Amino acid sequence: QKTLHIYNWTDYIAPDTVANFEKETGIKVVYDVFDSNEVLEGKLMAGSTGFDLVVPSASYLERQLTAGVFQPLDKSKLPEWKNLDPELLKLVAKHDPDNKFAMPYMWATTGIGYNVDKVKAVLGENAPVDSWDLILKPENLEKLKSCGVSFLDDPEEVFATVLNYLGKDPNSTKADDYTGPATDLLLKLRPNIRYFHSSQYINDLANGDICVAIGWAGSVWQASNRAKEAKNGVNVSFSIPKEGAMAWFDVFAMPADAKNKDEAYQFLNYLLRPDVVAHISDHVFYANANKAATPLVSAEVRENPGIYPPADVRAKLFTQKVQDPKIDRVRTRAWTKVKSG
Repeated sequence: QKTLHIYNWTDYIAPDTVANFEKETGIKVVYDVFDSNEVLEGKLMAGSTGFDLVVPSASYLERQLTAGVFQPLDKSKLPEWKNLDPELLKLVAKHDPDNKFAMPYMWATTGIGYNVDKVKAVLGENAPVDSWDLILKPENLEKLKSCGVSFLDDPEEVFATVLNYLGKDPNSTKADDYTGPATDLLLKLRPNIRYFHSSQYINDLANGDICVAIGWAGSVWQASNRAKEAKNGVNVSFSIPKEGAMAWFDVFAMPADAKNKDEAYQFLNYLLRPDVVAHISDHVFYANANKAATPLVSAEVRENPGIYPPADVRAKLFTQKVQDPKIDRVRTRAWTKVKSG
């Protein structure tokens, strides 16, 4: 008997991906889900997780690669590795030099999800839905306050987003940038933010309970699709703003103590087949990292510039740099101060 234990994000695979794989290979898949980088990272650090494959964000690889939790990927066992987009491989390679440990899986940005109808009512037909001004100017948040404003509970992405908006380095290594100008703007915005949460905005957007959110691209598009399936007339859309946004990448990695390496490699190469990962993108509304798969993705998804951004939008994206622990601790304390007062 052959078995394979996978640990992936919630809502990050198609409903029949595992079943198709099991039909094709005869391998028993045990599939478990998390919904936070810290829950996965806290299992990885305790060791002996029992997982053969896990899906961390690329920025979390650097911290974990120095701890020696993953083992290098045998490229010869992945003949379809050549299907991966080389540009995405280079961006992930900033956290994983020579792409030794991680296979790019899906990627997206952190932008603005919003209720199209609610925003136009409150802010007029010319609401700045293409700008962070929509959610980072107090004058606007005061108007959108009553219809619901939410921010991610993510100090790394929110501070980077605020810094970029103010004209600073999105990955500034200067402590005063976080406690000074970034905290000032966040404190001005705070009284108009209903909550800081990294998943409640999804269903809230879909149901009409909040009208604007800082959120992950594919999760906002899932909320938009949920409202469409529910036939509730709620029109959710998503915006990568003109000032740029953070792009991030989730990757498959193999723990060093994985018991089913052969089966793990079979599943990776399975994912590299163009139709397998195109099918996932169709259902989760995230762009996969496979360049051969792109034309196979449904037109509604691949021609959506908020999922597959064109070259001009990609040029405005920035990525997460791993900060020195000194700056991590400054970020956490300031975030706590922002969320309270």
